[PDB]
Amino acid sequence: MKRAVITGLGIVSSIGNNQQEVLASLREGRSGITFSQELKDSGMRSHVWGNVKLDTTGLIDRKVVRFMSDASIYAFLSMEQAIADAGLSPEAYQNNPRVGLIAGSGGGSPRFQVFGADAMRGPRGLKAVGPYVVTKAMASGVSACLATPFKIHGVNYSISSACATSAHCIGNAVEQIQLGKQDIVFAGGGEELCWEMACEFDAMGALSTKYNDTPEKASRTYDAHRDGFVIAGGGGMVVVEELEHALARGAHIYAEIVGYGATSDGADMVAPSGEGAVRCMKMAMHGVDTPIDYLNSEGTSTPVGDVKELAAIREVFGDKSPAISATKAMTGHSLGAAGVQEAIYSLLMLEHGFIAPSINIEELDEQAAGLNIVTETTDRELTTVMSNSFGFGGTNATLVMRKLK
Amino acid sequence: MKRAVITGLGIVSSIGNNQQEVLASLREGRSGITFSQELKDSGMRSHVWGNVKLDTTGLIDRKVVRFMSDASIYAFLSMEQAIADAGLSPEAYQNNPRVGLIAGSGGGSPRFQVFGADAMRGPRGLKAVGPYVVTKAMASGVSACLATPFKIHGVNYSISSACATSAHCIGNAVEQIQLGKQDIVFAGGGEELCWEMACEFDAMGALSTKYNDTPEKASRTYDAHRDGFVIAGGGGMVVVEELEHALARGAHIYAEIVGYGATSDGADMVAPSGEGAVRCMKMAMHGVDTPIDYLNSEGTSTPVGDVKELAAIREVFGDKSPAISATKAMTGHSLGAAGVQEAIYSLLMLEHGFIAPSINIEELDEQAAGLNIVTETTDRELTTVMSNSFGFGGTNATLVMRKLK
Ligand SMILES: *C(=O)CCCCCCCCCCC
Ligand SMILES: *C(=O)CCCCCCCCCCC
Ligand SMILES: [N+]
Repeated sequence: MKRAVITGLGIVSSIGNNQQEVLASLREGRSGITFSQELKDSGMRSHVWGNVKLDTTGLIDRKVVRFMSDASIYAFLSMEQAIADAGLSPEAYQNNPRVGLIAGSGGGSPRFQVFGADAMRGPRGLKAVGPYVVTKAMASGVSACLATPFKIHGVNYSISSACATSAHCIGNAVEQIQLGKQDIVFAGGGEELCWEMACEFDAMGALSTKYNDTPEKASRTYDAHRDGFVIAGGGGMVVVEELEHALARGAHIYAEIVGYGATSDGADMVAPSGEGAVRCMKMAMHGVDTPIDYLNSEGTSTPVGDVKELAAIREVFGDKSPAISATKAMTGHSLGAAGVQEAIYSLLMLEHGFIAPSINIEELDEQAAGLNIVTETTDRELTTVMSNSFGFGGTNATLVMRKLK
Repeated sequence: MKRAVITGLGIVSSIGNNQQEVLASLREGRSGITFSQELKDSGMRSHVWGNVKLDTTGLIDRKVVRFMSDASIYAFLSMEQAIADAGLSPEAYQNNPRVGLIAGSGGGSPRFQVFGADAMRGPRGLKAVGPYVVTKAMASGVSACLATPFKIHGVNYSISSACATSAHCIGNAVEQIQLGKQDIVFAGGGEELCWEMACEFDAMGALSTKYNDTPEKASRTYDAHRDGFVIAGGGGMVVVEELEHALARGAHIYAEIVGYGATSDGADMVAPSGEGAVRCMKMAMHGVDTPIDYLNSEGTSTPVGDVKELAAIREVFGDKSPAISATKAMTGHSLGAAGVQEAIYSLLMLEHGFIAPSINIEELDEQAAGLNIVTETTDRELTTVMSNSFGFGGTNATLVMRKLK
């Protein structure tokens, strides 16, 4: 069937507002985590986060941004970048039935859902709520707020799957190409950063709380003293395009998506089973006869999660353990946006020939012994890379990207 | 490619807690709309809704329901019904890599999102919030909360697209079968009903507010005196299965999904363009050699929406107009769950050979000129039915179902 390639990327993350800033951060192992007075003032135990360092004010037309929440704003800016990077003119992707968009978020906008409820209970009621809360709070906000302004005429919807969200968006975009239904599909996601959402994770003990005095060291995937993930926000978008279509217009191709896995654990609501991830990676590797040169793990920096994933990796590769690094150690967990941002970090490593370090490992977990966990920036000619995304509800997604000749 | 059929269904709506109660309501043209003290007390102008009349207490095991919000609860009950109706047992669908689930909601859980923030802001903080809010508030709540307890091992994620949500879930399930990736996929969705979410629509002016004294007459699609939709809650689930697999086990087949359309308006954020709807219906009709006998339109019961759809239908069919009925006139708008519930209402009409009536039409709109709008339960031998679902962000979905030869 049809082949799908990535011809453009865009990103707004805690470690950079474009692919160049991100490239630099990755090579330097630079942390994007900072102290958050907002989280502390909210009464949380976790006082750190991967915030987007950028004032989005005035970057989007007023009549457009009025319907958007932060998730949508980050994704929108990422898409603008992706379009430019892919070299697509308005006439090339706009008002085109064969051009679609699949992008989502993990929780829509808790901030605006809370805003509406707070306003409604106030002295003004409906007048305080305003007529723009629905498009900001609905789960499809990220896709609705981008499809409309970018004049998308093809597929238009969001895939939501907790922390695997934007990973499934990319995979579904590949499926549209494979089914011959679309020539181009913009795929990615976004996630806002706020105490309204973060506190829920702290209430279940999922966030790091013992490193508030040293923010850049809180996220420490694979470290014996890890104590939870560091929440983050941001966005990402990639241009998934049919191969022949990309070649015909002389598009720059980062890589082909040669493998996409999507499975379910059918076990625990918030803890990974490991068994599902094994099937997910194996599914993504079906027909891929080239070895995996680098694996961008889920590496949440949680006690149980990091362990279950290393076990799954051992089962899949055994004595064929590939190089591994967890970028979340420096970026934090952007939840719904993690999938696309991590695929982008992987594409950058593949494009520039290097492996980003898995930082903050002062004492390697005993269950990670024997694995090839890269802890220092290492230059290397990569050809095939893998990126895993796992979320609550036992949802698993894996993407395999490979350079073209 | 492979063919997909519906071998089972389950539903929990304002007009019935199962397919029998729904069938009884559709035949009688009974309304599920009632006066809501909750909405009135919140300060809203709309005082009516299509609530689920069912005491869900004790219907789901304690350990499982503790992670669920109302949208998940409704979808869960619908899935239990669908499994039994399909004649499937644990040994056949559990722990099976070729059995998946695609189901979502329009906005996760505004109630628990607000509950979390309210609790956190209280003197107890994190202790008051509890450790179960994430799975209740996240957008993928519906898929996560069903795939886990039902031990699903295949595909697992939610698709969100506002009022087209559950319609795209079904379409995506069909795609999994066509790609040969799954033999069975449970598809559908659910949506909670609460002022927290309802007030956002009211502040938007999208809800009916001139018939609070006569609830059952508030939702009046195509009526010249319509003034917005009536919000509703509920769930729905259908079993999408590969044809040979279904025939091999001697399953009961309601109909085959012979058409699926998914397009984008790329125009207005909250108003339909019509142009997108035309392309969507045409896409679903492509290849169908049989004419459309019945059409379960979107019929939101809104001034602009109704007009735009009628025009689109007129553009697609023209003189050869099929029987048209807007079930939302009696059920209300269940948003994220509207797609699957309407697909179900249509399957029941096709299964029981009859057309549901479009109630509350005291004065037909000028736009519905040369169109066959059924306003009374009519017995007919339907063969091919169509259902349209449109949502904010200009997202369109259309499903075409036909009896198996
Ligand atoms: C990743 O799997 C962890 C869960 C992320 C879900 C997306 C964010 C939902 C938060 C909603 C408010 C509690
Ligand atoms: C249908 O298109 C109208 C919009 C429905 C959006 C999904 C329902 C939830 C909206 C946000 C609630 C906080
Ligand atoms: N990853």
